[PDB]
Amino acid sequence: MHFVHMRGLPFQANAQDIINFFAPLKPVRITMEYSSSGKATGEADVHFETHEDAVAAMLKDRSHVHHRYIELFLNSCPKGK
Repeated sequence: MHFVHMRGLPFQANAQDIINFFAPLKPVRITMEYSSSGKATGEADVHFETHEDAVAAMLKDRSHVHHRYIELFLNSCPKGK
């Protein structure tokens, strides 16, 4: 329903780094991607309680996690409903 896709996270980043990234917005669920070799890709799905929280979270676009800038993509209530 209401999630933000992340791209470009540092390899060493944890779910708590994702939580601090969107703070004070509190994700309800975090999903992290791993490659065929079991290594993190830097991509993650962050689920929010409401559409408004997922929309607010988008202001964090191009902000950083350590040295890496993060690319965000909104997956919440599209205009082609």
